[PDB]
Amino acid sequence: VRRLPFSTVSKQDLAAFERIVPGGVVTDPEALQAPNVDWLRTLRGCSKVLLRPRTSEEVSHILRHCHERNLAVNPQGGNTGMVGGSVPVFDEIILSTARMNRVLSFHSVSGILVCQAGCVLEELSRYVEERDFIMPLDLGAKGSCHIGGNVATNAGGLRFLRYGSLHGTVLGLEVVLADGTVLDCLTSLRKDNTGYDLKQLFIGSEGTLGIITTVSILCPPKPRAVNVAFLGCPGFAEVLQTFSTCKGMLGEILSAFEFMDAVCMQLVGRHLHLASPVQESPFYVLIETSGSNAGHDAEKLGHFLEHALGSGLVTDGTMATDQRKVKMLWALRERITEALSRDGYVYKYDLSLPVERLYDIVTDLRARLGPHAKHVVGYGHLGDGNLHLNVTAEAFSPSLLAALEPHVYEWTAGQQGSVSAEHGVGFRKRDVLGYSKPPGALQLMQQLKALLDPKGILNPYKTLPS
Amino acid sequence: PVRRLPFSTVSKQDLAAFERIVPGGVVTDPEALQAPNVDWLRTLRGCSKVLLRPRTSEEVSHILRHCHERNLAVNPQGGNTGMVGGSVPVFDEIILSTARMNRVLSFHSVSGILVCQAGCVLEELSRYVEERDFIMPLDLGAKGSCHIGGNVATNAGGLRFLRYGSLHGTVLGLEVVLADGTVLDCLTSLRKDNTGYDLKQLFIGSEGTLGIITTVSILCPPKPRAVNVAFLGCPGFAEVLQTFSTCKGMLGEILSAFEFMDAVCMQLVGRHLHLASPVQESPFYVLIETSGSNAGHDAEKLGHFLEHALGSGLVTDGTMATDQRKVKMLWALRERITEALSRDGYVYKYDLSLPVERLYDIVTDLRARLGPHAKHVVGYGHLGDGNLHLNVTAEAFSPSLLAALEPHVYEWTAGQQGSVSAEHGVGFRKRDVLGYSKPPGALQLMQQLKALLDPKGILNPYKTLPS
Ligand SMILES: Cc1cc2nc3c(=O)[nH]c(=O)nc-3n(C[C@H](O)[C@H](O)[C@H](O)COP(=O)(O)OP(=O)(O)OC[C@H]3O[C@@H](n4cnc5c(N)ncnc54)[C@H](O)[C@@H]3O)c2cc1C
Ligand SMILES: Cc1cc2nc3c(=O)[nH]c(=O)nc-3n(C[C@H](O)[C@H](O)[C@H](O)COP(=O)(O)OP(=O)(O)OC[C@H]3O[C@@H](n4cnc5c(N)ncnc54)[C@H](O)[C@@H]3O)c2cc1C
Ligand SMILES: [Zn+2]
Ligand SMILES: [Zn+2]
Repeated sequence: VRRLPFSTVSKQDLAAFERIVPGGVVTDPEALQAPNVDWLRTLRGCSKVLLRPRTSEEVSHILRHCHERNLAVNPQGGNTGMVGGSVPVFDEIILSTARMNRVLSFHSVSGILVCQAGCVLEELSRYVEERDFIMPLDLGAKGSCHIGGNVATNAGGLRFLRYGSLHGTVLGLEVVLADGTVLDCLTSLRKDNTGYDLKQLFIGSEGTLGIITTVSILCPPKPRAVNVAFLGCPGFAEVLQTFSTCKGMLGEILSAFEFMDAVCMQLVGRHLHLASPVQESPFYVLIETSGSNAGHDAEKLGHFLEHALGSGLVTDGTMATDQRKVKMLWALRERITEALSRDGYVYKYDLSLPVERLYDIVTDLRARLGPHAKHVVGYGHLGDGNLHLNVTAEAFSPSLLAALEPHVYEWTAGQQGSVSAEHGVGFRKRDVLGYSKPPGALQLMQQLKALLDPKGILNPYKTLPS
Repeated sequence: PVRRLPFSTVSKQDLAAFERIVPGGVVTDPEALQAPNVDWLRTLRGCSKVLLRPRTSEEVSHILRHCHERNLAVNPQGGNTGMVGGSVPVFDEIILSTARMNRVLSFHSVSGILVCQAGCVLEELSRYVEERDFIMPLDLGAKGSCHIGGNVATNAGGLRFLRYGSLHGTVLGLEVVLADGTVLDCLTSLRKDNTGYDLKQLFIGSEGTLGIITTVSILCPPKPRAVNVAFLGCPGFAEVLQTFSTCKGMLGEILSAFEFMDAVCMQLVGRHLHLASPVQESPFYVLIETSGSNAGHDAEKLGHFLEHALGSGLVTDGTMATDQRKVKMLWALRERITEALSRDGYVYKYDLSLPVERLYDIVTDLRARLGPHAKHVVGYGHLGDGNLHLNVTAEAFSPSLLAALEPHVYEWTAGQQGSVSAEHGVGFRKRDVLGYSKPPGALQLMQQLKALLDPKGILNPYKTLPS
């Protein structure tokens, strides 16, 4: 809210930065406009300097200068973050990883990838898929998000159900600390219990403890067969039983279980002009499988589908194994987030709740907000207990905000839930962590912040309470 | 040797304070304190004069508060199955045992989230969740004695790591009591939660130097409908590696374990524990487990895998079992190697991560470098994870053999950019060999964390960071 007492970038700093990163000092005001606006376009900084380093040493030397001079630094990846973490609040220097986009190694047997933090996820998937491997994560933002940003936010995504957390799949990190110190935790070993797992501190630290410059990550083998079932369910009770049966009948081949409601389908059709492949239903379920024997998987899917259609859990369904049609079906889920931001102003919540009542809050909000909201939708990673709750209006209303907050956060807390399951904290949620974290935890976080960045030059105004 | 730091000593008034804090949980008898003072390997012995056995988190909080005010050093202990001297005192540190913190708090029968006290015994937790058709995400030969809190503190790997991965992924939350007695509540029994720093991660693998784990929340995978085990003889290590490659290619996602052992391992388990080999004599053996939803499909995958393995000469003889009794018998041949080694003599133990292609090289080398001074040398362990268990046995400890083994084994590992402690951790034994696997700047940040969280250093002194 109020600017902390940081120094201001002088002409001497610009000349220093040009020496440190020649060719990588952008000061054109119109060029700085885009990197100052977050993905949602509701926060806008006034940074006048963007730095685009190529190597880790350049990053180390930049922070060295910023440390001695007490200049605030805003690390930025793909700028797809959802919580206002990726753009300055005032005039923080934007340090972009855009040019740190080289792959450093890939071991063709272990599947271990070492790459720079600014490699785009989409591009890394292509690289390892040419070598019969896949990334352990995927997101709708794959086209723009940087692997460094994924690690900094501890991104979940669409294959978390199968491959799990970056806390498990990240093997090593190189991090540049606030004072310029290069921390080498860039191991490429599957197992290494020689002291504290220091890298874990930086996974989910959202650039407040250091800038990730190099990532080592374990890539799963590429599946021989990927199948997608897109199913229509007549209610949420059946969605939950479809999930239960899916785990019983598909089991270890399951790689994704996503859901969306009717309004979500309508919004992707209206704003993005993507047609539904099944009959209209109140709820839709996208199931993905990944396995080593295509015939065994297809056999598992067949028996699962026949009984689920037979027991009335699903009303209408379409299956796909052709690469083109799988991506078609995935687009119906992946592009919901785009359709919402085209419907007007979006109030965005990312909650962890008990799966058995994951949708109850959507129905509650629909009764609580009547004609004062345009749409209320619920979708997301049901398999991981993670609901994406969004309310749209043609324009922002302080009334509607007062109706949504703190009510939504209080409901989640009554369920011992998380007020930010995946997207993190950043600027937007810094003052609502008390609904998921007790004061002693939040205090220790501040002590770690004070140890690693005593001057607070890395990402001020985030991601800890005011 | 190592010098005792200037901690206070336990007085009669401290003993009365502990009797107040945990009624009936103070053990002072020297004959009762012998056993908790000796490590599993029986090569380190402490001189602790008091064992505290709290039942509740509040009791642990109050104990540590007193020790912090009094400047009394504390040695946390679980099952005392640790392999690196971290589990017993060096001098007269108070032994704080989790033996009586053995309650399950809750288990959600759909999400599979378990919450239990740190001192619950792994095998007992497995029995509890398996009755409800879930399994623990980790298993190890120590299951009968090790505590879940110990496993988290050591970041235990084990026999199903290849399938379910690290505790850094499967632990959902922890309650931890800090050195000053502050109860840190990171007990987030949620699959996903990105509301600030993942504080629990600091305590996974910290071996009781940053706090005492009192409650664990852990994600339990579903119990597989079908479990198969194959036990195979290979004519050389190259065929072992090709058997692994082929195994991943043909079994894929149903693979739940891949373990190897050498001929000498098989001989010792047979010689000391009387377990007969079910396959023809071979220089290497491989145990494969599969876990899946469809018995028929898993059987077809396994049938074709063996067909191809026997066809191309990768495996010379093999047997398969699905009967629960027979499955356990095959698993016993691998699980009980560690017991058989310590009955054979004095054991020099090394736990190394290396490039899988050269995992066994060190065993051949050491067999040549040493001579009749080694009674036996073996190599076995978690090949799928790149993890070798190197052991050398002898009739008695000798300085000459230790000098031949060290630093040579640690230099070999650094030469391969490997880990000198893959899973067992650091503790007392390896505190001064971290330079082979971790750079100075990383080692410094760990010391700063220790100073922040335990500025008096009362929690597990003489471990697990460098001097
Ligand atoms: C269409 C869409 C779909 C999405 N789907 C998902 C999803 O399924 N799951 C999910 O979890 N999230 C999802 N997200 C949001 C997700 O958090 C981001 O897309 C991504 O994880 C962040 O990458 P980025 O390069 O955009 O990082 P940025 O937005 O540039 O940065 C995000 C934060 O991390 C910090 N940071 C970035 N890079 C670094 C670095 N190298 N070192 C240190 N700190 C750094 C920034 O300072 C900021 O605080 C989605 C976003 C969009 C737009
Ligand atoms: C037969 C056998 C097989 C084994 N197999 C494996 C294997 O497959 N994989 C593997 O990784 N290891 C294995 N181990 C060793 C492994 O380190 C231990 O078995 C186990 O992980 C430690 O559990 P514990 O409760 O016995 O811990 P302890 O031995 O009691 O303690 C170990 C360390 O953790 C600390 N500690 C213990 N409890 C707590 C607590 N509640 N809070 C904080 N710190 C605590 C202690 O202070 C000590 O430094 C094996 C050991 C044996 C004897
Ligand atoms: Zn998401
Ligand atoms: Zn082991």
